[PDB]
Amino acid sequence: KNDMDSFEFYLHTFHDVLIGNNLFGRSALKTAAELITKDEIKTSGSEI
Amino acid sequence: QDIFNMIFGTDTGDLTLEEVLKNQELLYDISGKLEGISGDLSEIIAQGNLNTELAKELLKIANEQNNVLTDVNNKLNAINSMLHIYLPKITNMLSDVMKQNYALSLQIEYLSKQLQEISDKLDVINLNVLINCTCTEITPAYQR
Amino acid sequence: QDIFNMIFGTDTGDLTLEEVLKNQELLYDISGKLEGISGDLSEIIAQGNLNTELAKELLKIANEQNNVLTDVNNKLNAINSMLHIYLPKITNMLSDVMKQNYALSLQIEYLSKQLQEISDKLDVINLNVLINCTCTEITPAYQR
Amino acid sequence: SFIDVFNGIYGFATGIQDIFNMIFGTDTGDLTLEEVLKNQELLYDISGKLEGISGDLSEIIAQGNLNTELAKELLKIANEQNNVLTDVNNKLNAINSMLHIYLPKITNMLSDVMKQNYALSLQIEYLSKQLQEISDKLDVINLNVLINCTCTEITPAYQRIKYVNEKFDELTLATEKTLRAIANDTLENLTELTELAKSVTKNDMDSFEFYLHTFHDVLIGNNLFGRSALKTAAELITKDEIKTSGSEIGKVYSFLIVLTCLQAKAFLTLTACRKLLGLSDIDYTNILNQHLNDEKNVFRDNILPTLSNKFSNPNYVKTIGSDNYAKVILEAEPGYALVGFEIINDRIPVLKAYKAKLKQNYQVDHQSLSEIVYLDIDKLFCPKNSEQKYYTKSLTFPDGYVITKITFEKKLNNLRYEATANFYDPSTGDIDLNEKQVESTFLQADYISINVSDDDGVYMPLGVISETFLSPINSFELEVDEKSKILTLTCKSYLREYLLESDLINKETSLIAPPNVFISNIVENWNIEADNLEPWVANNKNAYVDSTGGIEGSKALFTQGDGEFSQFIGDKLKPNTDYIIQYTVKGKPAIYLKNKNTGYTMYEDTNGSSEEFQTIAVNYTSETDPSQTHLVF
Amino acid sequence: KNDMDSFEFYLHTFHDVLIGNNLFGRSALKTAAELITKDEIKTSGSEI
Amino acid sequence: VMKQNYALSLQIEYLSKQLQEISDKLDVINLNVLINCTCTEITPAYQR
Repeated sequence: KNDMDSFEFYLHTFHDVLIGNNLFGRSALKTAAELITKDEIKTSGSEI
Repeated sequence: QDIFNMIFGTDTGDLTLEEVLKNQELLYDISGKLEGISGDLSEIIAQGNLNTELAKELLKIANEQNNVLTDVNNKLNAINSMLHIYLPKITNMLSDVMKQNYALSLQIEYLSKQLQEISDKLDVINLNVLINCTCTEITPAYQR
Repeated sequence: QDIFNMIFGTDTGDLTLEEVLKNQELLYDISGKLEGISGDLSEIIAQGNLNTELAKELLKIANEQNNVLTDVNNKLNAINSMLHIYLPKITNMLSDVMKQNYALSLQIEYLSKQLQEISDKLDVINLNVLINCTCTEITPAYQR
Repeated sequence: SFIDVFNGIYGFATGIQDIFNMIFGTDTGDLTLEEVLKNQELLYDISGKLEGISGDLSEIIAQGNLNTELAKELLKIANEQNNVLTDVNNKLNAINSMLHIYLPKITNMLSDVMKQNYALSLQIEYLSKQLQEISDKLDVINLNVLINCTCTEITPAYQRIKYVNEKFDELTLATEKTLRAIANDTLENLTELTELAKSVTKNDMDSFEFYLHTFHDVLIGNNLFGRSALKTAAELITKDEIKTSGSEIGKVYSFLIVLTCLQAKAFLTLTACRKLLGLSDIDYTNILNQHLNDEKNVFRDNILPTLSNKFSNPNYVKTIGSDNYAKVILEAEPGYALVGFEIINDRIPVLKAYKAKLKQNYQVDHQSLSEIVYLDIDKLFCPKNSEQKYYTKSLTFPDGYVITKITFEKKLNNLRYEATANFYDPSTGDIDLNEKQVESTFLQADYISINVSDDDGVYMPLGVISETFLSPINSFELEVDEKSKILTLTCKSYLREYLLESDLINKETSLIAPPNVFISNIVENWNIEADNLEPWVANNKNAYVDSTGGIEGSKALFTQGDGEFSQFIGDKLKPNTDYIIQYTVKGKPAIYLKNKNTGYTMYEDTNGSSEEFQTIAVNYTSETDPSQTHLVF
Repeated sequence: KNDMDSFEFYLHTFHDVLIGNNLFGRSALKTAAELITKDEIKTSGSEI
Repeated sequence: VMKQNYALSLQIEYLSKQLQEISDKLDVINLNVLINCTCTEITPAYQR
């Protein structure tokens, strides 16, 4: 269904928030990366 | 992309999914009986040797009965088209789509476990600082 | 409550608002011509003195033409019901509803001005303290 | 033209109104496209059924004997039925012709709308870049309280509007490409665009118009429960320190422009989608103007007077300067004023000072915009192996004075600077030359001493020391901390007055973004992006223009063998004048300055190897009045 | 239309937020009343 | 279903009263930072 709450709209919003196309560019990818890279997490694998 | 091409391979030529009324069992016998009665009435009218007004009113009631039979036959034909030439194709497409989707998701199974482990490590040892490293604008879209 | 009673006073007996196809002008003449042709064919069939197979095939084509005419007449009847016995009643109800709504809203006109003045006074002289005196949970519902 | 003049919110609204008038000029008829399609399908079904019946009647009337009277009656009935069928087919063909003439007009209107929307959106690219820089430099780790107060109510409407605008642009571009690369295929191409138009023009709850109205409501703060998004966003931007180009006024104005142009593009998309479906034409000019005027009034009356017109340098670079005499004079000609500065440190530090005439109410004239380039600016602000004493003072002038000349003098590591400001008389925009004031530090006794301490170089200011748009300055100063060895160029702009008199009262606006390109360079087509290059000429096909073998996507000149690129620049080469030759190269190039007759290499590289692109900047002098000298690469 | 975003749902949500049927009883009426009753507002009529 | 649901909900009346008392006694004037972190994602689902 095509409307202001369509599934494709949510896909595009998810992509925009991930890449940082917000009002103040708060990219979700960078925030999640800086959350993961905390030294308190002790799991296998590097930060990359 | 390959699954997209497979999906586009399904014909579905000029057909749109509809609601199966699940009334085929009664509609079939109703259509058969109405067809028999309409045929008998048509033969009676076509035999001739009838009064003009009587023949005209018989023709009118035959037309109305044919309207009823045509509506029943149209409903039955829609049901048959849904259940015979549309649903099997859609079910085969869904089977192939889910098989290929499962095959692709088998690749992302170790990484899902790694993300789950990272999440289990985060919530055990954290504080309000984690609040500064959280995004709320993406939660509705992600959940959806 | 009085406006609710007035709204409930409208009959709308077993009628649901539909889409006016705006095709009455062509459908009327199409229905008239098809009715004339169907009547002539019915008279020809009812006159008798015809071959049995010829009479039967004429009856079949007359039934199909009557199906077409019946579909056209049903569409025209739906259009006429919308434009003659449903739309005028709904428009009268809407006129009465908006008149009484305007009469009631005339009462809340000084208070709206007072609220507007309060809002104009708030935004001119305020600071981040106003942030502590704002509600966000109600904004979507209020705006809607 | 190297100048990105911004026409203001009023200019953007006027452009949107022009596009609205262009849209309303296309007459689609009196029937909605959906109604046309419904009529077409109804007539098609009726025509098919009648064709079947007529075929059956014809095949049963031409087979039997049918007697004489019966044959005549059947022939008459068939004639009547065929007349009805021909009437239905004529109506269907009329519908098809109407559709076949309606679709090309719609496609042309969509193409024109896309072209004009792109032309209008080209203006706000600089403002989007500025907002992105502000967001990147924003200290969000401790400002999450405010950033979750502004983008908590505007976020849904903003997301909906951005999604609708981007999808409309993408679909229009796709349709244009398909048309460049009949009615049924056009409908099959435009089905997605028509679905988008139905979604955005659906007069229902939580529609596109609903979010468009709630965007303005949240920006203004009509409801008593919520807070104005503009005011809290301005508080977020202005508080703390955001070390970016422009002052608080410029940053908040850029944010307001971004939001306003987003709203204008949303209204344009709504109007275009309404016209695409063939719906009734309702002019959104009044409501769009009301929203923009309300937002500008809120910014003008509740935000702008509390903002500061003070702008500093964007960032700093740790460099070791030099010693001995170093004098720079940012003098402007009579009738001119300084509007901004730029310090660039890529190969050799340079100082670009922009000077221009004024056109009433502190308006910078783009016609007379010029720049002065000073080389080796690092040797003026920093020492090499001694201690430098700075005699700093806030050279603030009374309101109504515009700074014309700024002079820096470093003598025996004593950096003393003075400024001169002439009277402006904003009512007429005439910089009076007789009435002037001088604020000087040449006679100061107190100073601030900084020791270089070899590797501990001083942080020279770097970036664009200018307002978000070029504007005259009435206060200029250099700030020295003496703790971290940081020098800051701090100025005060006149943007507030020009905004109050030009854009915030709905008048003509002409704002000039600080150029990122040297506007005084004499090399026509300095970066090869313009097609059909007249100055650049190739001696043969050996050397060509690579569309992707340059900086980012620049069409760099690629030379392979004996081929070379020549450009005659002897007309603009002044005799006995110093010049800076700068170029980004890759591989092993060679740059010469030939003199046509009696070919001699005034300047020559003849070496330099690099597998990647690097920037080379050198000094050059032309002495014996060349009047004929072409660059050869 | 009856769904999770129906108009009647928004009416009920508006009423609940007004009377304070939230997770932590943040009544919108009381918040708006304490916002209006600030002495900085100089308009005709009492706080009542 | 209504009878048994009422019987079950009779148990949580005391807990609802306790939560209401906590909300009333909550110092929300300076705790708006946290109260806008918990009831910002759970609010739509809770309302529905």
